[PDB]
Formats: sequence, structure tokens, C-alpha cells
Amino acid sequence: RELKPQTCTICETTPVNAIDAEMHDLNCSYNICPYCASRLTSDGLARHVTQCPKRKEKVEETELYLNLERIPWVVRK
Ligand SMILES: [Zn+2]
Ligand SMILES: [Zn+2]
Repeated sequence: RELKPQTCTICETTPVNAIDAEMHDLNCSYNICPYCASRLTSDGLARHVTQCPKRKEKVEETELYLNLERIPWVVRK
């Protein structure tokens, strides 16, 4: 584990770790869920990133950050 970083400056959903926190600064800047890529609005963003259930699944995956994946939105083909 690592020391918990600052709150997301875009959706206000507190990130657990640095990977989750950067990913957030990235998808919230485009109002897309960090976890389900729901393509929110700038006022749907805070309410949805606060309530998404895929958030918990991906973030329980970030507790096992030792794995290969970080941001499943950057790998494309
Ligand atoms: Zn955010
Ligand atoms: Zn979501």
C-alpha cells in the first residue's frame, strides 16, 4: 500500500492511490467515469463518480497494483 493522495479536483471522488488519482484527473477532465467510461456531463460527473459500482471493483484491483494493468483506456488496437 501507499499514502492516500489528494481529492479529485474535478468529480470530488477521493482517489485511493496515485494511479487511480491520475486516471481520475484524466477522465474527469473529459467527464467520463474512471471505471465504466459512462461519458457523463460536467455536473453528472460528481454524482456518478460518487455512486458508480465499477469504481469499487477497479479500485479493489488497485489494492493489488502489483498487476499489469493501470488505465484500461490507454491500450487500443
Ligand atoms: Zn475524479
Ligand atoms: Zn462509472
